[PDB]
Amino acid sequence: GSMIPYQEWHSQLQSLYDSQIFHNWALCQDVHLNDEKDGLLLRLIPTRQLLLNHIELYLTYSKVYNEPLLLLRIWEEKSIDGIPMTKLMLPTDIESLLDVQGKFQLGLDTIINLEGSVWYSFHPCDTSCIVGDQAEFMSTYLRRWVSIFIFSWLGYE
Amino acid sequence: GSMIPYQEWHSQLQSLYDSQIFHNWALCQDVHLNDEKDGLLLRLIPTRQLLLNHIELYLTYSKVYNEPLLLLRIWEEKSIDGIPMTKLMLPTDIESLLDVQGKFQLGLDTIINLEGSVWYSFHPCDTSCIVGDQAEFMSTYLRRWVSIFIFSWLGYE
Ligand SMILES: [Hg+2]
Ligand SMILES: [Hg+2]
Repeated sequence: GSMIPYQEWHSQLQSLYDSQIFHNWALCQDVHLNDEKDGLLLRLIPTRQLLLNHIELYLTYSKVYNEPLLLLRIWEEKSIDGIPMTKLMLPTDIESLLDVQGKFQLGLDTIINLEGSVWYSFHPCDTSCIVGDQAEFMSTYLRRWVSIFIFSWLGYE
Repeated sequence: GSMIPYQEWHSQLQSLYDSQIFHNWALCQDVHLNDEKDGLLLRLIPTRQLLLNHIELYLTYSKVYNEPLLLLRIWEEKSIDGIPMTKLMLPTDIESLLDVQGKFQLGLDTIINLEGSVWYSFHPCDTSCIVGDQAEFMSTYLRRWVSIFIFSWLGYE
């Protein structure tokens, strides 16, 4: 693990949102900042290999672990009896959709339930990669975290 | 959170098991150390508020967060059409059982899937109360954690 304090997360999250980085990301359909500005929902544009899908990322702060928490869910279209239908993708399939690159998902399967909605805790790696010995680089934590936890499996380009 | 490295967790867990603190605990039906001595299963004696329940606690280590995880599930006997039957308890009720006495859970509702079994990750609070400050008390740390995460809502006896 790592630690970034909440005040630092809050600030960097607003700064990131303001930067327009997600707004000008061509992948990204729309961006939303929660009321507390604690959290950010990204909706990716329709993707087939990355029968179309729609990917949702909820960027949040875990107050228990003091680290960002990336919540994942995916809408899949599926032909049922010849009829196109939409369902929420099941985790084991999310595990296939992805590893095809980044074959490793860390730790234990973890479903986060948000007011009735089911999300996947996304953990390709240990967030401790992001910090150095002395925490010198704290100011860019979130930005670099984005590169590792998001851009790495969904290319900016 | 307050991180503890796997080496120290592993030692203290095996050490905790040795003290027989769980074996002589009145509430405890049985204690099992997983094959790797990584994790510890506690089955508790039949209770209702402390047709009866059966509570299971799995003490494990998160490599993602470098913190212990208390995994929790509960067998409740319900009377269905007049016939006693058992079921795994729903999280809302696990809350309304624990949450009433009392009284808290931090963060989002987290479900953990172990080889198909469903566990509710139990966080009465952040672990940042357990250590810090050059950590002269690190060695205890699992013992403090047990006091805060387990004995607080169960009661040592
Ligand atoms: Hg990493
Ligand atoms: Hg605490």
